[PDB]
Amino acid sequence: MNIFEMLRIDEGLRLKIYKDTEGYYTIGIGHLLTKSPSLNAAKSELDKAIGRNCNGVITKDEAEKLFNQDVDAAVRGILRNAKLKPVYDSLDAVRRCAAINMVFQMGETGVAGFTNSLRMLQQKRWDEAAVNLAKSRWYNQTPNRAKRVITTFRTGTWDAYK
Ligand SMILES: Cc1ccc(I)cc1
Ligand SMILES: [Cl-]
Repeated sequence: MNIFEMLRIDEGLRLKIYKDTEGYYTIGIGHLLTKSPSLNAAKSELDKAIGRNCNGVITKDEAEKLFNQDVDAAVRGILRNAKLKPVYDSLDAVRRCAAINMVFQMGETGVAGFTNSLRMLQQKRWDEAAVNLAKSRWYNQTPNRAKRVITTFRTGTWDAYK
């Protein structure tokens, strides 16, 4: 298992524009296009991202390239953030994947509310961090996804994905 296989399981693959769990236009392996309600705005964002007139549909190769770009961007966001980088650097490789997963889903701003969880993770208080992470809108809105990610933080294993 690696970060790409983990996120592919959590996000799935769709080659036509779809709506995510919050109702936002998305394509590929969880690539957010826009938070605007306008399908035309989403199609414009798609064409700009891919570099051709897609009319709302992409190829599997295109989805996989967007996905590589999005994972790279999540990692770079962690490394440039003075609050996230020291926590990330303290984690083992499996728990680092759980961190990337959360940033991929919620972005740097979405993780800003997890300040107490970050401190517990840096101190390697895994059970306490797991409870704190579950006290969140994230866990209440996408509980199965959150349970897999939290279990990965708690155990440092891939058991929730196997
Ligand atoms: C919630 C969370 C976000 C970033 C890191 I690094 C660890 C935990
Ligand atoms: Cl879920």
